[PDB]
Amino acid sequence: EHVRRDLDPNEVWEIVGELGDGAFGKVYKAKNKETGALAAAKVIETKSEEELEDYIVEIEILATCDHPYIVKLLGAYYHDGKLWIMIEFCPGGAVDAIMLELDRGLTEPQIQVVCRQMLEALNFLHSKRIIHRDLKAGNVLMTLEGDIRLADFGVSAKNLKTLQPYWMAPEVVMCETMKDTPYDYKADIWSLGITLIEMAQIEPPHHELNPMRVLLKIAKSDPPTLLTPSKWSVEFRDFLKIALDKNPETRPSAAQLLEHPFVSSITSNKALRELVAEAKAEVME
Amino acid sequence: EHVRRDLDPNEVWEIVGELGDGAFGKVYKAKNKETGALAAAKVIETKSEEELEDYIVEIEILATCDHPYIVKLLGAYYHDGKLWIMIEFCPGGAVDAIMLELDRGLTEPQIQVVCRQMLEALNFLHSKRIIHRDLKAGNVLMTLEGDIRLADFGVSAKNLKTLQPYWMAPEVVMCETMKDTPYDYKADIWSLGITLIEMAQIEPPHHELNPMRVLLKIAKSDPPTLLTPSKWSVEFRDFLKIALDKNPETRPSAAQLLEHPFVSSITSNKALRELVAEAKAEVME
Ligand SMILES: COc1cc2c(Nc3cc(Cl)c(OC)c(Cl)c3)c(C#N)cnc2cc1OCCCN1CCN(C)CC1
Ligand SMILES: COc1cc2c(Nc3cc(Cl)c(OC)c(Cl)c3)c(C#N)cnc2cc1OCCCN1CCN(C)CC1
Repeated sequence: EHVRRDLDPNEVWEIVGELGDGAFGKVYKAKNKETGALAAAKVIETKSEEELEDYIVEIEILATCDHPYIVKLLGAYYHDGKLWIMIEFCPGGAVDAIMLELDRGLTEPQIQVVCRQMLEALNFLHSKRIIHRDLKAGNVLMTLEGDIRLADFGVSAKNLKTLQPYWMAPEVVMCETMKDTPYDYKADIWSLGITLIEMAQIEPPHHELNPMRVLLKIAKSDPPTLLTPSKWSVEFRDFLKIALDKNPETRPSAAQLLEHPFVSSITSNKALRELVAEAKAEVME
Repeated sequence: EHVRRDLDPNEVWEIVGELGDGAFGKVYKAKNKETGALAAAKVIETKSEEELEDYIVEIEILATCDHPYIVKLLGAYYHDGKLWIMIEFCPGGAVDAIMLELDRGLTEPQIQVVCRQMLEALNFLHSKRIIHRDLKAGNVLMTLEGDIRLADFGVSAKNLKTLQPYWMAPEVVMCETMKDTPYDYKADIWSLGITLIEMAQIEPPHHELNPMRVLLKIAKSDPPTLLTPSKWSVEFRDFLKIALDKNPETRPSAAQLLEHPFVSSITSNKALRELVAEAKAEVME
């Protein structure tokens, strides 16, 4: 559909180094042999047919998700058993790594730009009926111009690949409705709210617990709130109050949240350009 | 694992006719060339690798589910592209077809034997961690001795084949718990209760509605009850009251239901032997 097999990628791309290692795999730094353009790349060795079929769905998601605030697909290739996925290199890297490099959380004006830009990307995702299912500061990348790029549509590809009655139990009926409209997309909205807390406090709620307890803690605990409400505005506190609704039916869409005072007046990305400048200067220290 | 490829099935089995047609496929009547034993069979033409992989899981479920009240696997074969699945022929056929042949529901003593035998089979299924996910009168078959055989582990095979975190939405957390112990097995208990109503009234609750409305009707309606409570015992009414608990956490297991007065005193299958005799005599009319 979008994977070019007729053209050899080594006749248009050159690997310049390794960006990241671990978990899902190695990420390489690549440059265009013609235009000189930079791309973050994955040269995945097709082990199983299932693993290959999963990455194709990811490429098809990446190819339709042509939006200012979503990572840009600069090409997908398949030659000599190796699958090449070229994505526009995001110089600032991930927001969680910036917080780690600067040893601090994001300021409220910085969170407001992230939030406003994510809400724009999620509204586009809902229009195309794509659920990200993996929002976190680690999947929000930075450009030098102060704009975010929503990354890693892997969990999205898997939950869409696996997707593609009188005696039914109500809990089964319910889980067939959380895997259907108008609930399935509301998950990313809760995740957005957790990502906002994570950017304000560096760590997500319930980080003090081992990951086994977390699932039961999200199920039984009341919606998470900001540790010091005096350190943040009433608008931020009210944004999380409505976005972190445990009931997905009452929880608003990304379109309804764009009307909230916490993001509606944001006309500049200056706060994030200032964040990227501070992180670059911190590297030289 | 259990599919014999080295031996040709046509050197041990002979097809004697067609039992059923439509939906999932054709079911053939077969006889043993050596012992003369009768088997209901499926000679499925392997179209896709996924369809073939799905039926293998079904055969592996059938092979471990060696129990008096579950259909018996008399062999699985694969030769010249055709997959043969041999199951012990259940002479009385399905309970829903018996109700249709006799133009009536099952009597309460007949329901009590079905219930007691299903609760025995489900208790064995829970011990082996297998969820049927498709209980209905159409999947309860009869022998001439008045015993049931729980059939069609197709939906079980699919929901097990497809089966084989701080930012997660609570509804996603919940659906990851309905696809996990101690909730995932409680679904078959609700289904059992619907099957009991279906055997008492010929039709399952909400049959008057088109199948699109049914999912929302199970979600929003109160637990179903028997149409005429004066026609049934207090024990039957109380059995459905506790088994058809919308909350899967409070809903009992098949082990706890075996202690209920509606099934605990059942020591004979006479009522079902009498049902099979009446259906055979009705055919001659
Ligand atoms: C961390 O490596 C980077 C990964 C990036 C990336 N990942 C990615 C993910 C996946 Cl799942 C893919 O496969 C579908 C593909 Cl093909 C690429 C995309 C995307 N998308 C875009 N741009 C990236 C840019 C990066 O480097 C910039 C960090 C510079 N830096 C180094 C340390 N320091 C001193 C300051 C900050
Ligand atoms: C309706 O055909 C029958 C299907 C049966 C059956 N299905 C089945 C399902 C599946 Cl999903 C399979 O594939 C995994 C396989 Cl291989 C077989 C199993 C099983 N299991 C066992 N025994 C059966 C017996 C039957 O015939 C008895 C009905 C006689 N009768 C005819 C009309 N009448 C005048 C009085 C009643």
